[PDB]
Amino acid sequence: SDLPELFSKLGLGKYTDVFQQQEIDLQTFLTLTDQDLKELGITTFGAREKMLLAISELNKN
Ligand SMILES: [Zn+2]
Repeated sequence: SDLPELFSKLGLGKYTDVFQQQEIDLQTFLTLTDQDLKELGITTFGAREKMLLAISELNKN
């Protein structure tokens, strides 16, 4: 029930190792913004859009 599972649901599975290698845990991921994601190196626009949408959803009750 963690970041690897989430990414698999979003079709972002190939990015799981990027975040793991950068020591990004689920809690930290859920605090990220678009600027942070670009700074993190997620250049692929679509991957970034899906991540932000997931972040958005998990911050809503
Ligand atoms: Zn947009």
